[PDB]
Amino acid sequence: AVSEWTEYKTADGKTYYYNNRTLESTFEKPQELK
Repeated sequence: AVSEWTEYKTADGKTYYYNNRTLESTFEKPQELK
């Protein structure tokens, strides 16, 4: 499927998903991402 949620993981131990829906990197794992 098309991943509109991009996986960015910083060594700090934070996975921030960058999406063009809010133009925002969210630290909440997308509930639709499966």
